[PDB]
Amino acid sequence: QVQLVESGGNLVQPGGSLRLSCAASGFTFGSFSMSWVRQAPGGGLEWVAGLSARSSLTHYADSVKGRFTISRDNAKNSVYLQMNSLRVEDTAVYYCARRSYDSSGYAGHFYSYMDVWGQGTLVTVSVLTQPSSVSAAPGQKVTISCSGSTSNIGNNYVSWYQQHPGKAPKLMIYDVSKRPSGVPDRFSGSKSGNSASLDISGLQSEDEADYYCAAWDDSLSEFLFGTGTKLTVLG
Ligand SMILES: O=C(O)c1ccc(-c2c3cc(F)c(=O)cc-3oc3cc(O)c(F)cc23)c(C(=O)O)c1
Repeated sequence: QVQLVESGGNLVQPGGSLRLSCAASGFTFGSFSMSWVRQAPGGGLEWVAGLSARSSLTHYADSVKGRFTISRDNAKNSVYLQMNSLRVEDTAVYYCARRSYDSSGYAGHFYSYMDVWGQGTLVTVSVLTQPSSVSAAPGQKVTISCSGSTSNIGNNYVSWYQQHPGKAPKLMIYDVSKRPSGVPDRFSGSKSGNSASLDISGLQSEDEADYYCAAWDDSLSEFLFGTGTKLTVLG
């Protein structure tokens, strides 16, 4: 199997620089797209920066634009994130993910979902709406609703992630309604206008987690995550 190993995380002063790293093993990183998503302590997911597969086109998030840089190193089978002029809000665990080539899908929409995440690395410095929380009992049925706008969800492929406290996020649904190998079919995704929906029939005790949705936003030119839903199963 494949994995991303991250290192570089450290306690630093404000204004300091710091270089994070996301190394690939089991596969060759140069032939693949990737992203950097961070998660402040007690916050939700937030896109930061990314790399296009066949070229080397970077895109950055408005917050960290001009401070952060993202190069690759085909020789060390990895990709670095150069963070400069750090600020206290940058405080968070930074994840890195590969976006595989989507067999389905189409021109300009071939790298939509993040299917292999890293384990994360802490950097300490001295939008789409979902409900805050839903609840149910085992055997029942929840529906997590993700609503946005034309710019993003109406036009673009949407994807859902799952996340137990402390662990890295996991890909549940991509391209609106598909699911990767080894995901129970009791997970179902759909879309209707400018809002998508995650569906869990036959709820179980392990399903208890945080659920995010995500989609590219054409007008902002960023990748967007939802605020997140805390699913609670009555246990
Ligand atoms: O301007 C471009 O060529 C471009 C623009 C945006 C993306 C991009 C997309 C595009 C989509 F259509 C999606 O459904 C999802 C995305 O997700 C992305 C995530 C990354 O952060 C990144 F740097 C770029 C993209 C992208 C890519 O590498 O796939 C390339």
